[PDB]
Amino acid sequence: SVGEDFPSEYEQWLPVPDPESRRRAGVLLHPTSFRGPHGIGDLGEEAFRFIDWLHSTGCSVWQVLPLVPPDEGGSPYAGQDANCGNTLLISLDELVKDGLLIKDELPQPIDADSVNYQTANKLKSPLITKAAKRLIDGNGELKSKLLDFRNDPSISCWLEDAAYFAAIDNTLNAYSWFEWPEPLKNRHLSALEAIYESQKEFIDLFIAKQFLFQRQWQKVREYARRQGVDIMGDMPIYVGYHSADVWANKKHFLLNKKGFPLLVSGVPPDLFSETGQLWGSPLYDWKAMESDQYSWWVNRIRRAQDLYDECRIDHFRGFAGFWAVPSEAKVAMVGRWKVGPGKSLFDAISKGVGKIKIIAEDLGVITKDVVELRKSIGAPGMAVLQFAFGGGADNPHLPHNHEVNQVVYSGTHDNDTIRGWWDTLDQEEKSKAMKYLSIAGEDDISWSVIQAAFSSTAQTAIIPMQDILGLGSSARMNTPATEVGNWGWRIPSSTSFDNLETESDRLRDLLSLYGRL
Amino acid sequence: SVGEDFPSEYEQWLPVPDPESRRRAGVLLHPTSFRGPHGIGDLGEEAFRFIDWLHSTGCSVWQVLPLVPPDEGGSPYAGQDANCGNTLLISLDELVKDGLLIKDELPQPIDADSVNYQTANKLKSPLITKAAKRLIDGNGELKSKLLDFRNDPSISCWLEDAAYFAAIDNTLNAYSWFEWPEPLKNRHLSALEAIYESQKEFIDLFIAKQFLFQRQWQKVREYARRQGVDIMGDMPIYVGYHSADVWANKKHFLLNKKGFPLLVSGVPPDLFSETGQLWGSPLYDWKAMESDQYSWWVNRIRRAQDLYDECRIDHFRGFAGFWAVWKVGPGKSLFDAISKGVGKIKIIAEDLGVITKDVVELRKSIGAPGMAVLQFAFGGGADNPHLPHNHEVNQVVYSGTHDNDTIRGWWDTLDQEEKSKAMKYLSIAGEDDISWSVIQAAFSSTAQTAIIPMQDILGLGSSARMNTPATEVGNWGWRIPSSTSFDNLETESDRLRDLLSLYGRL
Ligand SMILES: C[C@H]1O[C@H](O[C@H]2[C@H](O)[C@@H](O)[C@@H](O[C@H]3[C@H](O)[C@@H](O)[C@@H](O)O[C@@H]3CO)O[C@@H]2CO)[C@H](O)[C@@H](O)[C@@H]1N[C@H]1C=C(CO)[C@@H](O[C@H]2O[C@H](CO)[C@@H](O[C@H]3O[C@H](CO)[C@@H](O[C@H]4O[C@H](CO)[C@@H](O)[C@H](O)[C@H]4O)[C@H](O)[C@H]3O)[C@H](O)[C@H]2O)[C@H](O)[C@H]1O
Ligand SMILES: *[C@@H]1O[C@H](CO)[C@@H](O[C@H]2O[C@H](CO)[C@@H](O[C@H]3O[C@H](CO)[C@@H](O[C@H]4O[C@H](CO)[C@@H](O)[C@H](O)[C@H]4O)[C@H](O)[C@H]3O)[C@H](O)[C@H]2O)[C@H](O)[C@H]1O
Ligand SMILES: OC[C@H]1O[C@H](O[C@H]2[C@H](O)[C@@H](O)[C@@H](O[C@H]3[C@H](O)[C@@H](O)[C@H](O)O[C@@H]3CO)O[C@@H]2CO)[C@H](O)[C@@H](O)[C@@H]1O
Repeated sequence: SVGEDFPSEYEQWLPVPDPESRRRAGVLLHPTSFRGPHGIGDLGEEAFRFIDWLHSTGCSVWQVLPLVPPDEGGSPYAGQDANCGNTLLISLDELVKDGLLIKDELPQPIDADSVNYQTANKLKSPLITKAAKRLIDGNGELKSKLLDFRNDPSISCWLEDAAYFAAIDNTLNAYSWFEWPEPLKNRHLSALEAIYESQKEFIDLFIAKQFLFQRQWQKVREYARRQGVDIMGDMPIYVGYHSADVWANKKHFLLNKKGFPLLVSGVPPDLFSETGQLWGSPLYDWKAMESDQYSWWVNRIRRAQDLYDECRIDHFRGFAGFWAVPSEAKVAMVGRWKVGPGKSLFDAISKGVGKIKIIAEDLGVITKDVVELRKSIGAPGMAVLQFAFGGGADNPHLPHNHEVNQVVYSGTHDNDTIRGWWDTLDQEEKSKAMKYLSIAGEDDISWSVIQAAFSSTAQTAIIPMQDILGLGSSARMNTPATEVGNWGWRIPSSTSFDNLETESDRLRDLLSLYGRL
Repeated sequence: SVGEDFPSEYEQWLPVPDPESRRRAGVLLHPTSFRGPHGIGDLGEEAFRFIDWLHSTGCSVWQVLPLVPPDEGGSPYAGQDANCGNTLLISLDELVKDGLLIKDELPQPIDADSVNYQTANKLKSPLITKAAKRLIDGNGELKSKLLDFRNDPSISCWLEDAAYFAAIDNTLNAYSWFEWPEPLKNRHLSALEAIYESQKEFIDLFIAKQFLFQRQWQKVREYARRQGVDIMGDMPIYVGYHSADVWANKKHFLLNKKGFPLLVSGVPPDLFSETGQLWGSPLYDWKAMESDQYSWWVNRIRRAQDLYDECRIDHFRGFAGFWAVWKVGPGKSLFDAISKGVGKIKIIAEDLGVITKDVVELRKSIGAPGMAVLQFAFGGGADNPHLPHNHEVNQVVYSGTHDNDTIRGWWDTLDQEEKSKAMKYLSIAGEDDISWSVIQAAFSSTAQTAIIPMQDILGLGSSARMNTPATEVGNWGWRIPSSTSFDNLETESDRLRDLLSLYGRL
């Protein structure tokens, strides 16, 4: 105590940085974008080569979009199921390594500069099915793992429903489950038993395909972990109407007596559309969900825990307040803001799954409740440099207004590439940006913005692969409020991870400089 | 209620920035550096002109060094008293406004490119005395304010002791109070009464001089406030042995039975000296101070409150642990006592050097901001805390302090490894404007407050350096060149304002 002598080497009693505060960087790249011969990226060789490339840069995070079966436009954010994997990500070459295909069965390569889901489906699906058929017919080690997977209660609580939904959908010629006969529509037990008898093989194959996705995704994840790379997944806030999630959990969505949505999702007039984004997903009956401690949402997060080290929460503002549009409407601009579940949801998640690493996508209309909700759960938010040059110096996306507990992006999958953005940028905004940023040639504008993200105080900086490749507007992943021509971008067939040492070295130099290695 | 509609105005329910988080900037400039004819800067017209200039830039903070009577080398950090003002900062022209001098009594101007304290003393002190004499001899409104000042208990708790110490020091031919005869050394009551009778005039004049400093300083401070400018002072953690503070409060310092120290202050081998800085000040008996709720330190802060909006604490680490030529400091117990006695304070911790865990924890526990200095940022790796990407919000960023060379001076002698680093991190145009590159980097920081020495705004070299640590001669002398007026710095003002606008510090 006060006045007395210290021990010796008091001089070596120095502050030790907290390992959870470690500065880092990463790349945003959806696996559909990998090059290869089967019309779409997959969880095979290119994923592992990408991980190796990423590791060589010093980056320690890979962010993907939702891995759910996408809508027919390719959107991960209107998925056909909330928990299933997109089976067209399954690598045929990896099935050959597993003994479920032979090399001779692999199709002839097709050129596909961009992903066409219908072309990839026709090519891959017969061989995926044939591999699943060999799996369920076999009686050894892999079959034994299939059975563990399917009897595991944290799988079967969603996978059984998904497989029955898919089987009924295969049985019926109908637009959606709204049109289904009453016993199937409302999941009468003897109807489900009848479906099990008449569709037994389809059900066993669907389940086998989910196992194969799981298996291959987990190999990619462990390989990333072996190379010092965390994977950040993405949890879309809404699911599509035509899904097992809505059909099997009707009471938990805002549907009428006949199962039709009263209200659908979106946002009011914004940057991307002067009539708003009319997403058109069904909405959650949050009060009903509260009555069984949000178990559907809890199950979702438990699933995400199993796939990802960390998870982005899409449209995070929607848990404080959400935009609700009448279901008959043709534009989002007529609508009401409604009260979200708030912290009560995250308390339920904590109680059910324990410790989670979540990233709030807090972009959009950010009201006081949104900020307070984010702070109350300790989650980092986002900054996007492409938004930084409207308004004045109080713009939160400007570097000097960044926070430590935050993730900085050059842009997301919703934004144009940096070059594309620069190219159409308003002159007032462009002249601003020239003052803040360190710009050499306009060819390398993407690198100027990348450097600005890396120089930030934000703990994590994430760059889309398109910007590392210096690509233009044609490489944009998604344009919000458009219905066609999205989610198709692929790494050009000529660009290999072997041909990107210059880019790797340049990233590593910037990470070294800004203490992100 | 979950599920319900929100009210109509929901989209406009936007976060309002917290006013206590407001980003700002300022200038470090000691008043001795102002131009003028009397051999030293003062609290007259240049201080007001500087405030007006500073306001036009968008800056909202002015940082000074300690305003105490300095040592004979000019150092504010080995002051002759912890609470008195440096009377050579008194403006003679302001005394003429007050009726205490006439214009005809003012001395002929002397050219002094730098402050010489002996030259300034010989010039100014006789007239300051003559003014103080006219004050104490007068009746009327100014005399009435002198009496209020001296009877105010938050003045007299330090000023009485300071005036008696100075009177005895004037009476005696002695090295220090250690050599004083016992009754004066040890403040025997009948000795102090005797001194009051035999030095009454000196004592009244000393007090009058402190009133005139207070008066002029408070006008400067109220003018700054009217122009939106906060003043940040500074205090050394230690005071010199030969001071009223030690002599009148012996029990509170680490002295033997005869009043001699035993333990003195400093810190080990560092950047500025391979044998360390041996400051040699006496040290606090912290346990004894705890026994009267740290009243000496509390009085000190109360005085700093009176002079400054905010205050830097030099060698803040010394409150967690101090080197005695390592011992346990008083820690948070001291700041709790300050809070209880004075209420809310705005303190800035000088947390520079090799600092230990307890220092960081202490600083965080009282909510005080620490420092980043850009001149230190380019040694070691990317974990260097002075690099912008490692700055914190609750922090004060400097290009450099009064202890560092100017940016141009620093750039000029900089090690090549460090220089090549700095070129990668900073935005540099011409080397002539290296000071502006570093100023821009400070302004772009996430740190809430950025402070730039006036020398760097003027783009000056090593000859304008204020102080070289561990040197005994040639410090504290810099003055703004006689040709540079605040009227003639519009380009510099505009450039600062453009940067503050850009980085949200207006
Ligand atoms: C996209 C993001 O939008 C919101 O934030 C925006 C904000 O609105 C902007 O103003 C701006 O804000 C910034 C300011 O501009 C700036 O000044 C400063 O202040 O900073 C602000 C940032 O804070 O930028 C932000 C961010 O981009 C949201 O708040 C934000 O959460 C959101 N991003 C994520 C959320 C979703 C929603 O799940 C994702 O949406 C995407 O997926 C949708 C669903 O697929 C898609 O909808 C389109 O496509 C549908 C088909 O898939 C289509 O559906 C119809 O047609 C189908 C057949 O064709 C049929 O089956 C359906 O039944 C039909 O309804 C929809 O009509 C169509 O809209 C979205 O377009 C797509 O973006 C995001 O990807 C997430 O990242
Ligand atoms: C933060 O605080 C430090 C506190 O020292 C500031 O340091 C500056 O001011 C110091 C003086 O107050 C300088 O110390 C040097 O000069 C001292 C005397 O001025 C030296 O002390 C020795 O010499 C004096 C003669 O005046 C003797 O009377 C003393 O007994 C004897 O110890 C001292 O050794 C020497 O280091 C220092 O260089 C300055 O940097 C600092 O500026 C603040 O930021
Ligand atoms: O009077 C000057 C101050 O002296 C003490 O702090 C000094 C250090 O002694 C000195 O080593 C140097 O430290 C910096 C170091 O050079 C740099 O590599 C490192 O990254 O940062 C250090 C700063 O935190 O400079 C400081 C500050 O001038 C003393 O502690 C202080 O009270 C005095 O004001």
